[PDB]
Amino acid sequence: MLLQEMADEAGLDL
Amino acid sequence: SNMEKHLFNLKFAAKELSRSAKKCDKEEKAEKAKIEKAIQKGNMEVARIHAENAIRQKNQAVNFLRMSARVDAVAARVQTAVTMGKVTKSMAGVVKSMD
Amino acid sequence: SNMEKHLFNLKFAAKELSRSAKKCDKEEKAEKAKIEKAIQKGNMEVARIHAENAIRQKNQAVNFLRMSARVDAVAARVQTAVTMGKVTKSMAGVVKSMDATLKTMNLEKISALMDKFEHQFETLDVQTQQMEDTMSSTTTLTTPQNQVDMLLQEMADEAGLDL
Amino acid sequence: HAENAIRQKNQAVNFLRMSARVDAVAARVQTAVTMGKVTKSMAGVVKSMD
Amino acid sequence: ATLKTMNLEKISALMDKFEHQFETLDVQTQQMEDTMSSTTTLTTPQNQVD
Repeated sequence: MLLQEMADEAGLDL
Repeated sequence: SNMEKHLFNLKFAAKELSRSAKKCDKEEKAEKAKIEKAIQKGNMEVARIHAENAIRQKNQAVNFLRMSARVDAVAARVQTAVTMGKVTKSMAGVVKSMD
Repeated sequence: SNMEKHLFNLKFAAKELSRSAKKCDKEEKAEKAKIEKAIQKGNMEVARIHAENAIRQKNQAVNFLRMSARVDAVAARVQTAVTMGKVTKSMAGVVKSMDATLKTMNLEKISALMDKFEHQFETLDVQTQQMEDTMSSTTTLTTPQNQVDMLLQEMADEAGLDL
Repeated sequence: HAENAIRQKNQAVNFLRMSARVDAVAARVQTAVTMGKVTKSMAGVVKSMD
Repeated sequence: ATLKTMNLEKISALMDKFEHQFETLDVQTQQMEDTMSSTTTLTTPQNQVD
């Protein structure tokens, strides 16, 4: 969840 | 009295827990920052590591908050008891005088 | 305590790991730079070498980060334990003090004091009622009710109210 | 923090109740003391008038 | 060393104590409340307060 959140914040996908 | 020393001890403990929670929070913020700075460069493992660190810090902050709250409740009960004791003293004096 | 010395040791270790990771990162940047500067001149092997170096530095940085994180978790658990110990100390002190207090004071004393207070206040209320009755019986001639009623009506009309 | 606030409110209420009761008691005591002064003055007046 | 010094049975005993002492204290406070409320009844009618 945190990774998804921070990736959305930065603007990238994993 | 032992009551006063223990009250001081409890206040110190509560302040220490608050400060520890604050440190954990600052550390969480710093870790999240570093996560951003690392992912911006293409680091997954560093991100995972810092995220684990932040989770640990959050859990520990929560635990410290719970413990601090419980200690605060206890200290409050103690203050209540001490006040009641002062009251009982005053009342016994009044009893003597009025008798 | 050994706890404090070990905490200092752990903090030193974490800082050292962070600094080592920083050094590895700077070295990776420098190696990538040199790779660029060499390839710009037509060097393959130098590029391969520096790339291997950068990979090594990255792997080592990652390992240091993992180890540092684990050490941080351990240190955090230790701090938790120490705080809990302080708490246990304070609580044991409170136990001693409160046991002392409960041994000194009890509830039967409170009940006796309150029953007394009730009886004394009842006697005082009786005395005050007696005083009221006596002092009212004494003062009866020099305050008729008709004069008081007339004055009250007069002053209420003056003020502008009714009773 | 909400639990803390509730505790503080409850404790404030209890302190207010206890303070009010103590105030009532002190007021009764002042009444008694004033009545005692009055009784003294009155006994003096009794002596003098007798 | 710490675990050899301190154990869990001590913690449980301390907490059981704390519970009993706080229960006794709650009882004492309830008794005080009841007594001090029984004393203060005449000089606060409910109609006047309402």
